[PDB]
Amino acid sequence: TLPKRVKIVEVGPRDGLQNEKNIVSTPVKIKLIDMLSEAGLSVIETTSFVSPKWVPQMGDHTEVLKGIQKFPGINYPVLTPNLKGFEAAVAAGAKEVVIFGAASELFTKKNINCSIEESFQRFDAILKAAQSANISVRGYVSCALGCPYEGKISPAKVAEVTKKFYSMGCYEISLGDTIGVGTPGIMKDMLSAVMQEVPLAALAVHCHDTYGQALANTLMALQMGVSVVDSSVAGLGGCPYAQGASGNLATEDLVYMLEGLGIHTGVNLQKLLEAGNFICQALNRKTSSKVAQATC
Amino acid sequence: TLPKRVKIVEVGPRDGLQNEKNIVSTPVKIKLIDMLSEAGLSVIETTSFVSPKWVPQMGDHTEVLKGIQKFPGINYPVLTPNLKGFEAAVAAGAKEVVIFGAASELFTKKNINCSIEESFQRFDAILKAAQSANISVRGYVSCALGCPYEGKISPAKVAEVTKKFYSMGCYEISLGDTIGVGTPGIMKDMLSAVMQEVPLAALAVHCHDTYGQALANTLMALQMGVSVVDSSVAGLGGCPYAQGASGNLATEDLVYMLEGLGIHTGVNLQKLLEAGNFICQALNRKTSSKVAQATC
Ligand SMILES: CC(C)(COP(=O)(O)OP(=O)(O)OC[C@H]1O[C@@H](n2cnc3c(N)ncnc32)[C@H](O)[C@@H]1OP(=O)(O)O)[C@@H](O)C(=O)NCCC(=O)NCCSC(=O)C[C@@H](O)CC(=O)O
Ligand SMILES: O=C(O)CC(O)CC(=O)O
Ligand SMILES: [Mg+2]
Ligand SMILES: [Mg+2]
Repeated sequence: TLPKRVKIVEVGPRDGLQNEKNIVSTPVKIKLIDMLSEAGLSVIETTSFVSPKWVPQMGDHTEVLKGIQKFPGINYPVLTPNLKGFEAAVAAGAKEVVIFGAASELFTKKNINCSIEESFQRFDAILKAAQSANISVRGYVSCALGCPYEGKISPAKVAEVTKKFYSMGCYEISLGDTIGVGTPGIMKDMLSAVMQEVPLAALAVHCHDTYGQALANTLMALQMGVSVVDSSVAGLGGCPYAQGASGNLATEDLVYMLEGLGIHTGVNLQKLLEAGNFICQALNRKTSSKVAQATC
Repeated sequence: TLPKRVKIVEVGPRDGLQNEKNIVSTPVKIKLIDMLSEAGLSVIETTSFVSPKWVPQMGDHTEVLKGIQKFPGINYPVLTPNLKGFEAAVAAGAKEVVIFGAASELFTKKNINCSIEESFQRFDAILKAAQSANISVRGYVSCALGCPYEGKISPAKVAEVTKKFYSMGCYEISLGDTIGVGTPGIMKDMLSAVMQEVPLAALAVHCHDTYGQALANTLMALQMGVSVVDSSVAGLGGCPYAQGASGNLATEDLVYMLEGLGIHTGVNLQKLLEAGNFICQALNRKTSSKVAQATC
């Protein structure tokens, strides 16, 4: 049955902003993160130390990590694609880093020319450098509920790659529905396989609402026992491998369900909707949070 | 657990259209229903024989029911408040009628003008005449998961009114979250008290997505046993009592879940999307269906 409390992992400033059409100034990014920190979130994905040549929406990763207020207890994990970035994150003050993989071969090759195993070496380097450095590492396993190339993905595979992630060092893995094509049935089947090899407390869910399935899939996870789920503020985000629809689950909409369920989150909805409205104006877009819409 | 098959009640032409700003021509409605019929739905709430005063978007109710094609095996229920409306439906050919109440006292006042027991008089009349004629009768219990005027609504109070409707002659009753403020836990409590008084086959759910909870509340109903749910085409409709936000559960996003769940619905999603695109343009709006947005 449902957990007494859930740790929400806010990805609005990295997963969300990275996949947004308009860009925002550094001071806006910092303001947004500061609002999210004050909103109550205990973990906020701050940026990604990635080569500006590739993803330029994150080019201010250095100045954004040193400019935000480090609230007591809150975590500000950053993405580090490679040793070089992980090196930049460290020297910039990061105390937890995130790495991303996939339970799909075609997806990995079309995004890094390396088979699913070839990708572990690279991560291995970071996980070795992070341990001696005493820095935590979170993992991402996309295509958990399906792939835009291979299509259906065997639960078995998702589990294999997650186990490899957990045993390799990651204290937590985010099983993500990158293209948002999963339905409660798949979430269940996928999670069942994973729980056999990886201890529940280390599991997280990252569902995109590309087809209106994010919340329902998330609920199924909670029923399975997962206690941590990712979400973007105003539903910011989006997937490059999915048409014009939406991206990440709307945090304001998740905490709403969680509160009706009497599940502790420690988040202040009102202060959160405020952060959502803020970033949305600075981005000249309309929120994708239904809760936010029913309040305006 | 989940049912093998689910009867989707399409309320786009009625619930969805009645709660929309821009009104439509009689021939558009007729084409929307005809298109829905082709999409595969087995029941399409056609219209409402109600005063053109209270709701004029439903004024063309007689000619509408008369002009729509009557696809074989597909039901076309119509709303009937007083006996005046019902005795006007049988004339127009109606084979099934929909009486509509609410567990909320304060709400009943504003919708059908009278109180709860004063609505049991009116309905008893309708259910009497309909039985000795073979005219099925469905009922709506608004505020099933709360009221916009009374706030919290008791699960037993909703079990009371549902029992009554079922004890008079309603072959089926639709419990609705008129303002979409429900969360899985509340749906589960409500459905529970109700299943004590009324059998499961006569139960249905009508969730609004104002707060983005509709599909999740629905899934709780499915896990609870219910096998017939209400939804509206392009997510047509709205919360007239709440801010200008989402209305009904998008029929397309619902069949997307059910199909991924391997549940039989009998609907051809491609044609459903077409009907959705048709009325959305007639209404000049954008679809609220996430699946439609992801489809192109
Ligand atoms: C007549 C009532 C008793 C009111 O009483 P009142 O108006 O005070 O006087 P009356 O003597 O009863 O007569 C009323 C006036 O109406 C005329 N009249 C009576 N019956 C009819 C009829 N069938 N068709 C046309 N006119 C009629 C009559 O000739 C007279 O008119 P004139 O020719 O002007 O002299 C009432 O039935 C009504 O008008 N109701 C309006 C309907 C409404 O608001 N429906 C919403 C859909 S439900 C939802 O969205 C939730 C669902 O989705 C679930 C979920 O998700 O939550
Ligand atoms: O969408 C995600 O969650 C992962 C990102 O696209 C990975 C990246 O660009 O580094
Ligand atoms: Mg993502
Ligand atoms: Mg309704």
